[PDB]
Amino acid sequence: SGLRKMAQPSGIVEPCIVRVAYGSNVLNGLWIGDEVICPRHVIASDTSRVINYDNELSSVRLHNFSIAKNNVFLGVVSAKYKGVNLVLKVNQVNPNTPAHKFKSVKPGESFNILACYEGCPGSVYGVNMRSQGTIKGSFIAGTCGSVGYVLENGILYFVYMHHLELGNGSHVGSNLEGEMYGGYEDQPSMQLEGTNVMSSDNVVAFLYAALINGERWFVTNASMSLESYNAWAKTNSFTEIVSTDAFNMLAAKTGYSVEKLLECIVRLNKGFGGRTILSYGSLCDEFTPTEVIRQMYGVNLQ
Amino acid sequence: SGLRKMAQPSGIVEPCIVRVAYGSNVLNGLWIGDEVICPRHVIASDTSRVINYDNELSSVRLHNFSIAKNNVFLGVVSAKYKGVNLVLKVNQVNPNTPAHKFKSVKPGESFNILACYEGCPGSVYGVNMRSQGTIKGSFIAGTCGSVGYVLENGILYFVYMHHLELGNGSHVGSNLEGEMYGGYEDQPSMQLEGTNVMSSDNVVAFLYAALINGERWFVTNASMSLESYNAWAKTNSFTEIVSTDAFNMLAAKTGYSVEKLLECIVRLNKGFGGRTILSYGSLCDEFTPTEVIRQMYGVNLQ
Ligand SMILES: *C(=N)[C@H](C[C@@H]1CCNC1=O)NC(=O)[C@@H]1C[C@@H](C(F)(F)F)CN1C(=O)[C@@H](NC(=O)OC)C(C)(C)C
Ligand SMILES: *C(=N)[C@H](C[C@@H]1CCNC1=O)NC(=O)[C@@H]1C[C@@H](C(F)(F)F)CN1C(=O)[C@@H](NC(=O)OC)C(C)(C)C
Repeated sequence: SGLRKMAQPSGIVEPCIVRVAYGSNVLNGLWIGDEVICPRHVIASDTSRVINYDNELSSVRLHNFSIAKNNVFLGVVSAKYKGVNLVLKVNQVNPNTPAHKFKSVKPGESFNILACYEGCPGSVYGVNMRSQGTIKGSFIAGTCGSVGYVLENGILYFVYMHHLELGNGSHVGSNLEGEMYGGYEDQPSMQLEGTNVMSSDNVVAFLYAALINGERWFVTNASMSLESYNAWAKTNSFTEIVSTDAFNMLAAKTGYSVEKLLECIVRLNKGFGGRTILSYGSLCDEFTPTEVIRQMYGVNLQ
Repeated sequence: SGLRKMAQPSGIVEPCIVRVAYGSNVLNGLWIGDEVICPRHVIASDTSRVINYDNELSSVRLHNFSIAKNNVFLGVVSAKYKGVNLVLKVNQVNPNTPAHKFKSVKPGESFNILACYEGCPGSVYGVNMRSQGTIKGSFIAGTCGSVGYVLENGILYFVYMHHLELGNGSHVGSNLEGEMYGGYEDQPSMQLEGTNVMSSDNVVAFLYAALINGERWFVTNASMSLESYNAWAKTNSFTEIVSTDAFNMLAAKTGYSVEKLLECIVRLNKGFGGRTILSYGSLCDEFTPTEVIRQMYGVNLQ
């Protein structure tokens, strides 16, 4: 029993983290093959005013880079922008490059953050991509370049590189192609996050987890069609459910239909009445159906 | 900005996990050197009735063990009890044995759980040892033998191996010397957990983190001495603060004294009144002062 936000093991990613320093800036880079990827703003001369990245790459001095992993320093051969990321060809192939692919995470999907501090892997935790392309993590100075990843059907996927934090505390990053999530820009300009839309798929899985544990106070006999629930969701800042097929095992083992839980959401969306579901005071959308299944009946851990 | 329960990177521990099966029981073992450690109840024939471990070790058939790591199967040479743990001498040294030590965590101290499912490392997350020697994690069938660890001053410490779950959902394990935390017995008896005592040191760190992030609704002009709070905490299931010299840094740069936060605890212990601190609905004692400092000003990462 028990539900906890988790991260997939990080051992495969740790050997790819390097310290990247340029001028007075220090952050992290991803060393895979003969290439080091890091946020391009590390070569910006002043991150307090608008940045002319064209005029930063053209004045860059390759010898002024300092890339290191445990007293092993790499020389930069060439530098180019891949989106908002610098792609640095280095003079040494990473001997510990794992088999890997690249992909982007979508709203509601969970992935792992390897929080790195000035080149030192420090912690690992699970996160969830929000509707506006942001995550609510724990990033501070020197953690840019921290990598996000997911393991699926035994394949490492690099899906996130940290770039900045918005004024409201939300954390913005990019994919490994340099496309910033949510369309945000790596500039010190005032940028706003829209209304957050809660993942209905994850809230259903969250309620399934409570039932599996033994918490049943919020359930009744009432049900609601995915069509009636989707109509409400479009006006209550909730996503629309595309299928119940992802909840087949949960429904089979609990004996509760997705529609019965769709009704619990609209009813519980008005207030838990001082009550609690798995120690949470309101609806939680941080656990995906896969995350719940992995913890309750350790199946398909990747 | 941001506070999230995190785990230290697990790459150093992952290569020590093996699948241990005996008869119909399947769980995890820690393969370090020429020895594999796992909960001794893996040789129990019936885990629904009292177990005579003396008569189980005497009837044990070493060849009935199945220990494997990928395509590497290990042969058991000898077996002995170290407390509640089975110590199995094997015919092969783990080539990836890391430098390590063993120690026990104390109440209020945090550590990392590498959740393994029948020999497959599946996830990693942080936990906090409670006063009664239990943790509130997420363990299910087949996760016994999952190991807890901490990285301190560049030293890997093995500090936990999971054994069982109590009727109230609390999770029980032992250190690697075989001493069950909290004094529980590795028997299917209906054992009881006493009143949980909140770690005052960790709740203070939690409030410091909230202030650093930007929350202040809970702040008043009042403060409370450490003698007055300690007297209040002997009767409200909170630990006694022995010294404020663990928060000098947090108090110095937040501009709030421990005494102010001690008053916030006594008042907030009666309910947040619908409000939330860092998204929590009640006082949280799961973050140690060190954990907070690590996330707010990345220092002492190990
Ligand atoms: C990378 N190490 C930091 C991470 C940042 C520090 C505090 N909280 C965090 O997560 N990233 C940055 O410093 C970027 C780099 C600059 C720019 F994005 F290229 F312009 C500015 N950065 C910011 O994060 C700023 N945020 C912002 O620009 O909002 C538009 C702040 C938060 C002011 C550092
Ligand atoms: C190991 N894989 C499991 C983990 C267990 C499964 C469900 N929740 C968990 O954490 N551990 C066990 O099955 C032990 C082994 C037996 C014994 F401890 F040796 F007696 C029984 N176990 C239990 O966990 C039981 N709990 C218990 O004994 O209370 C003291 C339950 C969960 C009732 C099987």
